[PDB]
Amino acid sequence: TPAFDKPKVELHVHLDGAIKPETILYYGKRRGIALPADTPEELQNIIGMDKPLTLPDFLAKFDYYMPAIAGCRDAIKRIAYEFVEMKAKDGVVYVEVRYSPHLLANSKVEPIPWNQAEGDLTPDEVVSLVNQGLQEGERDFGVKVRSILCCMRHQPSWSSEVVELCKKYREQTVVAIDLAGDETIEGSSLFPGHVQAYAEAVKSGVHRTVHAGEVGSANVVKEAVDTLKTERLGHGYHTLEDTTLYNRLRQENMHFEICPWSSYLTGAWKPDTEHAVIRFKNDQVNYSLNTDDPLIFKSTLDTDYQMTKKDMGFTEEEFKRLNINAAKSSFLPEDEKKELLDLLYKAYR
Ligand SMILES: C[C@H](O)[C@@H](CCc1cccc(Cl)c1Cl)n1cnc(C(N)=O)c1
Ligand SMILES: [Zn+2]
Repeated sequence: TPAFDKPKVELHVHLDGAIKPETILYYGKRRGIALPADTPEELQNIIGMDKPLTLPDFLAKFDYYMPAIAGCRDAIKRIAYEFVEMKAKDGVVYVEVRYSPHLLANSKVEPIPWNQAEGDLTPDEVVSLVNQGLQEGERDFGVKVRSILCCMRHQPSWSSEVVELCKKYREQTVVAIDLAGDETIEGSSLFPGHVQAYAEAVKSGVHRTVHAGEVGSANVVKEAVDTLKTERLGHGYHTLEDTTLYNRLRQENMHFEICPWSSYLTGAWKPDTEHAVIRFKNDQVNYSLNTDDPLIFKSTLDTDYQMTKKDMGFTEEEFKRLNINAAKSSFLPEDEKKELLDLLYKAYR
């Protein structure tokens, strides 16, 4: 089957949408919460998607399965570990894994995510546990792993704990801040909780990505560049609808975090249209191919490669380019990014 069985890099993927059904059923039963089914399989199909789906019909998914894990130290670390193992199985050599620490917390967070009753697991201890699991992960399956903490659109009261958390735990394993959630909250990029968070990220060399352009307009991408100052964008499709902004980001060699399967699934991309990635490819963009959420999208990395191979003419050589780029566009430190590149230059020949 495999579409490029060469090593890859991956920059854009959510931990909380990368759990095994059966680890969820496990803490489900283990921790008396009821999941809406009782085989890992009924579950998949259920948190699984095979059509677009409304912002809420899509967020409710986080309630089928997140109260199994959040709260639970052992669970959190377990998911971090088995994410890594998951990525070894796709043939990846470097992954940047992203999440919100508040969304696995049950203490020292307002408001309490997912109906949790208040407990003791805080947003700081989530980071440690995620680290513990990601590092031990790395050691066992030999994948390189960094993490990325997400800010939430709708909750810029979190944002500075986020940067702070990012600086606290830097390369041990965190590399950057993100912006995620409902990109269609109006004004949201400029919410001063977020601006100051990114600004602070700039004060103290923390790398930046932001979700934009997947659903919200080209305006949201340019607030991402100009005001939050990102180095990378997650998605950035709608970038096309402003020629000058596309132009200048092509010229700046901005990184595009592309999630092709994800976008058909979500609705973001519709199929009587030109898929945005093909454009990128035609235009020699800096972009990577990424999976977003293996859980929700019923996917693996090779899913993504299949569609562009099989649907969009992607040749192996683009594959190569795109991985080289993503490596190039890692939030790794300089010295260790060169070493990623040596690894891929050699594997690609
Ligand atoms: C970013 C974090 O790493 C979680 C957050 C999921 C979530 C939960 C509550 C409220 C909102 Cl709006 C969202 Cl998107 N995450 C997981 N998958 C996505 C996605 N594709 O948007 C976001
Ligand atoms: Zn994402």
